[PDB]
Amino acid sequence: ADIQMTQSPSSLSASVGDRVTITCQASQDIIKYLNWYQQTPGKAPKLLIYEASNLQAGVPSRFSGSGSGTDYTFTISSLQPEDIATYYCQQYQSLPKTFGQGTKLQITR
Repeated sequence: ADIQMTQSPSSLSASVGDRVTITCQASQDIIKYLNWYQQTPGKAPKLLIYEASNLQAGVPSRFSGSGSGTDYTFTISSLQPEDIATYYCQQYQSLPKTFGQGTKLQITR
């Protein structure tokens, strides 16, 4: 009965400065209630985007988010060496809060 979040891609390899696009689709309409997290291994998850498209204090302006209803997109406009992590989307329209399989973001070669 839970909502399921299919996140794409699972892994990607890009170079510094590139555009990187991550999508999350919800199993049902979740309106605007989606969050985007990053996770450097060993540390705490940092919340970058709240309500699909709203940016948070302390995160670079190169992070952005868009989407509505059941399809949403996370975008890093110009990737930086510190952007290397794994990214998750979180639905919170209906409890329990469910999340996407995640995307492991990797440098080329």
